[PDB]
Amino acid sequence: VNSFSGYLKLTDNVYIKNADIVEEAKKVKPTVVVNAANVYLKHGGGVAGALNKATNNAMQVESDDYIATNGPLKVGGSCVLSGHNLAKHCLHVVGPNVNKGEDIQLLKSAYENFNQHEVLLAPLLSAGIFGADPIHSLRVCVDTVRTNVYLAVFDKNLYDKLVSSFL
Ligand SMILES: CC(C)n1nnnc1SCc1c(C(=O)O)sc2cccc(F)c12
Repeated sequence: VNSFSGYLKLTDNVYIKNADIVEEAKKVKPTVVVNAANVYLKHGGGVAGALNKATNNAMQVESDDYIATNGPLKVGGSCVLSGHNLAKHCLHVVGPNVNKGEDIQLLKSAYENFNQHEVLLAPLLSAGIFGADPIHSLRVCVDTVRTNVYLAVFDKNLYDKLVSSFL
């Protein structure tokens, strides 16, 4: 039993809710919140901008030190950093950005990072301003992630579309 409330069950291990991931994280304080990051950990917009704003820019400060030490992530890769006021940890995961011309085939590799954590609160990778087909991303999620994932979908019309089209 965990404290995630109001989620629709898609599969044995994947759940979904129309919710602001910042507000869900503040309420639940999950062990892991997933950020939809880029390789430079520049948290400008979308999920990343929203999470970073909620941390008062502390996520960005920490991220800049990470990059200065380690260099950029790979598309499809991840790193674990602090969750600040939102979660114990933030798993920064880089899905492909179609609006940068990046290979959507890397989406499965991106979701594989979730399997290193027993329970996660996450957005749909590569959706929104990353430009991928969200129905496809949800399919890749359910077919790749084996650990317990709680998906928070910000856009109400998107949530409705995803539920109504899910196989
Ligand atoms: C958190 C919330 C307040 N917020 N604010 N600004 N953007 C958002 S989330 C829009 C969105 C998704 C969704 O609608 O769930 S998944 C997804 C994946 C990558 C980038 C995204 F932008 C995005």
